[PDB]
Amino acid sequence: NGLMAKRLRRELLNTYEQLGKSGLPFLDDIGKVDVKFGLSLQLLKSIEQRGMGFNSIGTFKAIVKLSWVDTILRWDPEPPFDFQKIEISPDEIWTPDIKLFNSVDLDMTLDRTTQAIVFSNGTVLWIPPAVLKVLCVSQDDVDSCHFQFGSWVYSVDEVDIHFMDDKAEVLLDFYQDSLEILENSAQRQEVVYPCCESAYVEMKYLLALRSE
Amino acid sequence: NGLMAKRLRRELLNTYEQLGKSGLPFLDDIGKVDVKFGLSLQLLKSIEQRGMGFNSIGTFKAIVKLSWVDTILRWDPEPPFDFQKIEISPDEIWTPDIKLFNSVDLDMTLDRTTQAIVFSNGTVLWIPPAVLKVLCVSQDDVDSCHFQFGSWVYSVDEVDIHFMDDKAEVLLDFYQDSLEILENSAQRQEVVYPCCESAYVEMKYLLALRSE
Amino acid sequence: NGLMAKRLRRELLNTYEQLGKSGLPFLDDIGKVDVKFGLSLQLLKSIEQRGMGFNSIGTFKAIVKLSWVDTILRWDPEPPFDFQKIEISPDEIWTPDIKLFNSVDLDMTLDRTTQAIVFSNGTVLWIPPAVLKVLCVSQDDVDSCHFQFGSWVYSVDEVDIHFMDDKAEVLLDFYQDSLEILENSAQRQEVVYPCCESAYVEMKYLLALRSE
Amino acid sequence: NGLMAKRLRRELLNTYEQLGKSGLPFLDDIGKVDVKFGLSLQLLKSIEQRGMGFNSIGTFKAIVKLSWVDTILRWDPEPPFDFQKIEISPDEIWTPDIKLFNSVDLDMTLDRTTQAIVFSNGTVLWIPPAVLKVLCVSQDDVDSCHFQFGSWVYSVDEVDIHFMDDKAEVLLDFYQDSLEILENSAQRQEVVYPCCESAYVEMKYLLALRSE
Amino acid sequence: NGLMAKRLRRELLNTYEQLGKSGLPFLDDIGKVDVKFGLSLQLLKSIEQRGMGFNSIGTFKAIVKLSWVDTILRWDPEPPFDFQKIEISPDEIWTPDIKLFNSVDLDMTLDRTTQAIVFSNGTVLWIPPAVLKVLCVSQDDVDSCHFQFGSWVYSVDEVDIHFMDDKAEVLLDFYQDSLEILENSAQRQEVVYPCCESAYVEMKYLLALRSE
Ligand SMILES: *[C@@H]1O[C@H](CO)[C@@H](O[C@@H]2O[C@H](CO)[C@@H](O[C@@H]3O[C@H](CO)[C@@H](O)[C@H](O[C@@H]4O[C@H](CO)[C@@H](O)[C@H](O)[C@@H]4O)[C@@H]3O)[C@H](O)[C@H]2NC(C)=O)[C@H](O)[C@H]1NC(C)=O
Ligand SMILES: *[C@@H]1O[C@H](CO)[C@@H](O[C@@H]2O[C@H](CO)[C@@H](O[C@@H]3O[C@H](CO)[C@@H](O)[C@H](O[C@H]4O[C@H](CO)[C@@H](O)[C@H](O)[C@@H]4O)[C@@H]3O)[C@H](O)[C@H]2NC(C)=O)[C@H](O)[C@H]1NC(C)=O
Ligand SMILES: *[C@@H]1O[C@H](CO)[C@@H](O[C@@H]2O[C@H](CO)[C@@H](O[C@@H]3O[C@H](CO)[C@@H](O)[C@H](O)[C@@H]3O)[C@H](O)[C@H]2NC(C)=O)[C@H](O)[C@H]1NC(C)=O
Ligand SMILES: *[C@@H]1O[C@H](CO)[C@@H](O[C@@H]2O[C@H](CO)[C@@H](O)[C@H](O)[C@H]2NC(C)=O)[C@H](O)[C@H]1NC(C)=O
Ligand SMILES: *[C@@H]1O[C@H](CO)[C@@H](O[C@@H]2O[C@H](CO)[C@@H](O)[C@H](O)[C@H]2NC(C)=O)[C@H](O)[C@H]1NC(C)=O
Ligand SMILES: c1cnc2cc3c(cc2n1)[C@@H]1CNC[C@H]3C1
Ligand SMILES: c1cnc2cc3c(cc2n1)[C@@H]1CNC[C@H]3C1
Ligand SMILES: c1cnc2cc3c(cc2n1)[C@@H]1CNC[C@H]3C1
Ligand SMILES: c1cnc2cc3c(cc2n1)[C@@H]1CNC[C@H]3C1
Ligand SMILES: c1cnc2cc3c(cc2n1)[C@@H]1CNC[C@H]3C1
Repeated sequence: NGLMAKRLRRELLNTYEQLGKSGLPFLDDIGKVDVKFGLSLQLLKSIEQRGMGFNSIGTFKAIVKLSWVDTILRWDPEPPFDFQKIEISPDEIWTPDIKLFNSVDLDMTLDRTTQAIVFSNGTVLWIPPAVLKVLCVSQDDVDSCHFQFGSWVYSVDEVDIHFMDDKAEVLLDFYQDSLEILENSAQRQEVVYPCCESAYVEMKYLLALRSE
Repeated sequence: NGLMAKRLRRELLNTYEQLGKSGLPFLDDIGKVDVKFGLSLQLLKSIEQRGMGFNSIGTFKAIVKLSWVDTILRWDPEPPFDFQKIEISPDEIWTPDIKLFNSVDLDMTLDRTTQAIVFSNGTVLWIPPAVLKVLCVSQDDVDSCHFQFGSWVYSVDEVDIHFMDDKAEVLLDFYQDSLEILENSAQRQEVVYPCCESAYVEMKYLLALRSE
Repeated sequence: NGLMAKRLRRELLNTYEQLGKSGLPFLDDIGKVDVKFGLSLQLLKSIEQRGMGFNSIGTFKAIVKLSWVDTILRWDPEPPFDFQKIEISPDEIWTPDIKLFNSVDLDMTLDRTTQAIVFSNGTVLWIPPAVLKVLCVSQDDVDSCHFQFGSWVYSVDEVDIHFMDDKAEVLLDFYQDSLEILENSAQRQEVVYPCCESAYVEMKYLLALRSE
Repeated sequence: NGLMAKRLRRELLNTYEQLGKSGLPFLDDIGKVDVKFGLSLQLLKSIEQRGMGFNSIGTFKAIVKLSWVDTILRWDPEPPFDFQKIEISPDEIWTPDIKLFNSVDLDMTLDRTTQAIVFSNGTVLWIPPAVLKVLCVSQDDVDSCHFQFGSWVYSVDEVDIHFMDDKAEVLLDFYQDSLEILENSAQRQEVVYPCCESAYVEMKYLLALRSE
Repeated sequence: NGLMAKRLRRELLNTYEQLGKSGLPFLDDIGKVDVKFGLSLQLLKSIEQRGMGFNSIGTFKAIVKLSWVDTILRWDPEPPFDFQKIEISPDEIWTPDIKLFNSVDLDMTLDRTTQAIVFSNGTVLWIPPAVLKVLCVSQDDVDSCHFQFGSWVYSVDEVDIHFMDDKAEVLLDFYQDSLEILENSAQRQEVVYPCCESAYVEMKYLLALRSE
């Protein structure tokens, strides 16, 4: 019943509406959110030499894949709320503050008009298109670019991150370019920053392309 | 009477106001939406070569034609509501989340200030201008460009798509350019993705133009 | 001027706030809006050749003049609302959905922060600055550009358009450029489009400039 | 007391919240606003030749100085409200609709995130950074540009403007560039436009720079 | 406990929601805010010569670190509110109107989606990514750029600024680029402007880079 599904969504989001979306998605003991992160390269928009040196600005189109558990968004799918999943705007719920740390701009842009899917067990799946702009090195007809992703404010004890499906690499399931990929690797690291005390998960990707 | 036309719109949109626009547009049994989709090319803004290779970024101006049934928006056209249709803003109702998947930008942009028309039987007709930016291949004086569209989060059992008027081609009813069309074809496919275990409808268009 | 003027505004706008701005501006019998439309070229921002062919993107700065009657916004200029006119934001009242049909972008842009003036008899006068981008033919030291304007969703029976001051031409009352105008004419037509059965008013301007 | 300072703001703004920001800021009826206006050039962003002719688009960074009396925002500085002034967002009160009439874009841009200061007698001082884009003439190593400002919809009987501190020139109090200023004058005129009945104040500035 | 954390935030923010975020952050006697300010250069996006002279527009990516005390945001860290800190959105609280005075655009941009952290004694720590665009001098293979930061409307008796950790230099703790830094110094100045009577704190940074 369509009415019941919309009523369900309203009941679930009432918490976020009343208490706000800030803060880890827990009402009981504060736990650790483990985010599964995937980066799916679609295409290269441009690689533009910076001045006359060996560096360049690389602009990429990708699909970013995020999954995590939100215990506030759980329900028991017994009638009249027998729904396995519901679609939800990501601006109406908590979302991980994972940012492209080494963005040449403020951050990558994610398409936050795309909906997330939340399952009855509170697992959220959000797969936003993204534009990423980073500083690359262009030498010997190769463009080497790095991407570092991490939660802005939450340490490893608050927000953890692991490769979605344990695939430590740029994903090619949405790939739609003709570029020759010469390197494609990634690593998860727990990084201490000079400004701050505790450690933060960093997902670091290295992508090397043949120059056109 | 004008006031009655406005009260009708208010009465119809009350559901969306109280409950939000997320979720398939059904109040009773949740069915399948079937979107008729038409892509009407108007002009080419630019085709710009990427680096010194064979690919280029093609920027197009089009009109995207969408029609679907919203059962929430139905009325008996008996007086004093004897209106055949009413105009409504697309941001006050559910609209399909159809994205240009292979956009070089986050997505194509639709002019969401343009009104939709809704008829008394719940059929919605929305015809927004659109800007689309895709990767083309520019070889031997021919620019070949693909456009891939589909619902982001709804599978074929939830939101289906068919070509408007069953015309599987870029439509030329708004075409105002001087470019020579060398190929113009399109296919509807039900596609299974690695990430996800259901099939999604995709409309894939191929357009080839004589290069200027 | 004054709190009573503001109280007058609140009363006039209560209908639009309660009922919404969508729908023809008619209190009682729904009639036809007659829009008076004026296009006043101010200057050329740029004319940029498209690739290596004879077409170009011409970007213009203009002032667009619009007037129409809104019978909802009428009042008797008697104590204590003895005002001949008041200023109102265009986004608080119905406005004609008149679009630049052949825009290379989604539409021309109008400055919707500029206020409209409403007179006690319901006559609205709104004169927003505008930026217009269209495809021109640049041949033989002449740039020839067209502009096609019309209501997006309203047919001739619903919204009509006529040239302001009866001048079927681009108006030069705000012209501050040095370009030589070589051709300047316009036509009002009632047009049937392949998608739809009703006739829509189209205003088509032809402008031709000596090239720099 | 800091919370009393906030209570004062809330009480002052109550009127604007209840009645709206539109309309001249007299509490109430009869009155002419007199705006003091200053244009302080900070630097040249760029001058770009238009095509191959003698015209250019000049983009400038400036600080615009505005002051006027809002009689709605007056208070007696007696305890607990013994404040000589308070800060207020310009989007919470009426501001003059003073636009760059000859803008190549819709209008100059003002940083409306910057606060205004209001004194107890109702004097408002607002000093936003601004970006101004105009069409210049570039001949004989001189770039000559003009800037025209006026209220969009208010005539001289409604909104008047005078040069701040009676300085009829581009102010250099914030000048940080290296460009040689060759001419720098301004004139206040009362202008009748063909389109419209009344006279409107126009501050017309002339600035000539030695070309780099 | 998660609910308590959220209830605490809502309680702290209740003042800002009822009275507004404008005005200095003092529950009682209005005092002087002391802002600690750090600028961490991350990378150079571009240095673009302006015209054909010796000036250039430098666009930088940085991380701005800001800290001050907000007495409104204090709480006793006693059960059930035994939390050492909570994260809060900078758009729900007062933040210093610290602007890049010599910005070539309206201002530098800060990523205001990033969360601030507030400690129980009212100390707020906010570390937004930033894009800074300024005018530089490019002579003898050196690009010299200045950056001037200050509160826009608050004088020294209202908002003070001091260098974070008393390091009067551009900080290199997030520096990810290959450019050689030739000069790096900064000074805190109290400045009186011609336009206005009080003294304002200005943090002036000098950065010189080896040209590529
Ligand atoms: C609703 O209210 C509208 C606003 O008042 C009104 O619109 C205007 O109509 C007035 C009066 O007709 C117009 O003012 C005149 O414009 C014409 C042409 O520019 C002039 O010829 C005229 O001069 C008059 O000329 C006479 C001698 O030739 C002289 O004796 C008269 O004193 C007078 O000087 C006026 O200047 C004005 O342009 C209109 N304004 C706008 C914004 O449209 C509508 O007519 C009214 N609607 C209805 C249906 O009543
Ligand atoms: C309110 O709570 C906040 C958070 O707990 C608290 O701020 C913390 O204060 C400590 C101590 O001042 C700060 O620690 C400093 O960090 C910097 C660099 O990391 C050091 O330079 C400081 O050095 C100290 O030692 C110096 C010589 O070695 C001395 O010159 C100096 O005076 C210090 O003694 C010091 O280690 C810490 O940065 C903050 N924490 C955060 C995250 O803000 C604050 O003290 C409390 N405020 C009040 C008014 O009680
Ligand atoms: C309303 O209150 C405002 C704010 O106090 C008054 O404006 C201010 O007026 C004072 C007194 O004239 C000005 O001070 C003067 O400036 C000149 C020039 O530097 C100086 O030579 C004088 O000795 C004097 O100090 C001040 O500049 C001005 N401030 C601002 C920002 O406007 C205003 O006069 C009051 N209006 C009325 C009608 O009382
Ligand atoms: C929460 O429920 C969801 C949906 O049923 C579970 O997700 C699917 O799990 C199966 C089995 O591992 C996978 O094959 C699918 O890929 C998952 N679907 C999607 C779209 O994510 C999920 O595993 C459950 N979470 C927990 C904690 O068990
Ligand atoms: C709902 O009503 C609309 C409007 O009457 C129908 O659209 C008409 O459909 C017929 C048959 O397809 C077309 O020939 C006409 O062009 C349409 N009329 C207009 C004014 O557009 C629509 O078919 C109806 N939908 C259903 C499912 O019955
Ligand atoms: C509180 C607020 N902002 C932070 C920003 C950053 C960090 C910690 C923060 N803690 C380090 C880790 N994430 C990005 C930067 C550096
Ligand atoms: C839930 C949320 N987002 C999704 C995005 C996509 C898909 C499924 C999703 N499911 C696949 C189908 N549509 C676009 C991508 C790939
Ligand atoms: C309903 C919704 N959108 C429409 C768009 C157009 C038209 C009719 C529409 N009817 C024709 C007339 N105006 C522009 C295009 C074509
Ligand atoms: C009402 C609404 N808009 C107007 C725009 C202008 C004018 C009067 C208006 N009156 C003249 C003065 N200001 C700019 C243009 C021309
Ligand atoms: C009130 C409103 N705006 C101001 C802008 C500035 C100043 C004072 C202001 N006072 C001086 C200090 N801050 C920037 C400029 C110059």
